[PDB]
Amino acid sequence: PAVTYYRLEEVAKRNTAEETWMVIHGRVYDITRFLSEHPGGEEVLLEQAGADATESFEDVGHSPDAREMLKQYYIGDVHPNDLKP
Ligand code: HEM
Repeated sequence: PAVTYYRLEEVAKRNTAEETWMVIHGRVYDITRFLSEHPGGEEVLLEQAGADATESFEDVGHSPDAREMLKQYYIGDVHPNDLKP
C-alpha cells in the first residue's frame, strides 16, 4: 500500500487561502478549491486552516453527503506519532 504520511507541523504551514489544508479524523484534506464552494462559507474553514478540525466538523452535524464529499480532497494520513490518545 502507498499511503502518504504528513507530520502535523507540515499541515500547520498550509494555513492561508493560497494553500489550505485541514485534518479531520486523522486524515489530511487539501480544501483549497472547496473554500468558495462550501455551503457554510469560507470563513469558518480559514479559521481552522492548518489545524485538526474534527470537533467543529462533527459539532456542526454534517450530512452523509457532506462526508462523501471529503473523498475528493483526501491527500494523506497524519503520521501516527502525531495522533493524540
Ligand atoms: C472541509 C470539509 C467540509 C466539507 C466537505 C463540508 C461540507 C458541507 C456541506 C456539504 C454543507 C451543507 C449541509 C450538509 O450537507 O450537511 C455544509 C454546511 C456547513 N458547514 Fe461544512 N463542510 C466541511 C467543513 C466544515 C468545517 C471545518 C466547519 C467549521 C465549523 C463547517 C461548518 C459548516 C456550517 C456552519 C454549515 C451550515 C450548516 C447548515 O445550516 O446546513 N464545515 N458543509
